[PDB]
Amino acid sequence: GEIAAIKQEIAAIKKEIAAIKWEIAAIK
Amino acid sequence: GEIAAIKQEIAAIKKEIAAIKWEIAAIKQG
Amino acid sequence: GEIAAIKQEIAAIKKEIAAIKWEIAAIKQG
Amino acid sequence: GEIAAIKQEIAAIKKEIAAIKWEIAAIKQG
Ligand code: NA
Ligand code: NA
Ligand code: NA
Ligand code: NA
Ligand code: NA
Ligand code: NA
Ligand code: NA
Ligand code: NA
Ligand code: NA
Ligand code: NA
Ligand code: NA
Ligand code: NA
Repeated sequence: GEIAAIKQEIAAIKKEIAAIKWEIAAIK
Repeated sequence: GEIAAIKQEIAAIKKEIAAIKWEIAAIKQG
Repeated sequence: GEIAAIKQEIAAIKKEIAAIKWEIAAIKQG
Repeated sequence: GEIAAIKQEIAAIKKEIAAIKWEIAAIKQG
């Protein structure tokens, strides 16, 4: 359960990073 | 613990992401 | 100005959450 | 196994985050 939780939290971060890259593209 | 260490590393990363999103918001307002 | 404001509100909130997660992680090492 | 994989996934993320700060720096001078 502890590892499962961590892998889901890491997965979430990748989506936040992806979004930021698109938002920078918009604003460059 | 290896797990304790990891939770602190995740926390740190989220702080760095938060900071970037502030900088972007600021830039968009001009 | 509208989305600009709301994106700043969101950014501020994520900074607060990051800070809290760090303190929870640390509290566990205590 | 599990931990090795997580630590490498975390390391990778910090690399992507670092790269983004290089772009922000550029934009805040432009
Ligand atoms: Na966990
Ligand atoms: Na967890
Ligand atoms: Na994001
Ligand atoms: Na630019
Ligand atoms: Na986050
Ligand atoms: Na940062
Ligand atoms: Na933002
Ligand atoms: Na969010
Ligand atoms: Na806080
Ligand atoms: Na804190
Ligand atoms: Na990764
Ligand atoms: Na990147």
